[PDB]
Amino acid sequence: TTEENSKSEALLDIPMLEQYLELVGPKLITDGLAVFEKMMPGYVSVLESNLTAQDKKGIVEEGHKIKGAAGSVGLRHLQQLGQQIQSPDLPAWEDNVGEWIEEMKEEWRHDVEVLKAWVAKATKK
Repeated sequence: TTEENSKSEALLDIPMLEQYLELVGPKLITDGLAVFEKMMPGYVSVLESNLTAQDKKGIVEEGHKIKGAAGSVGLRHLQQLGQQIQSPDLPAWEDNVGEWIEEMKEEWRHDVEVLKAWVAKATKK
């Protein structure tokens, strides 16, 4: 709705991130995210690895499993990508998946660095 640029709202949760900071602060967001940014590149690596072996069921599980975890740190962009990867049955999904995994990799990081700056900025007002 009259958004034009949702770079800071459609990639991560603004309220969920604001609240999380009102509870544990940047400790939980920085800690949880930390472990994620560490196994983020290793995860996608296995994702494409199974893709060649046609490991659908396996990929789907690692889809809502990883994208879901990151979503907890405010990464809703990835939490959604997987939420859809759980339907490897659509006649257009088996043909859009290629674009799904590609975009996820070249886009998930951005969503993170964004929620991060927010915390270091929403601290005051």
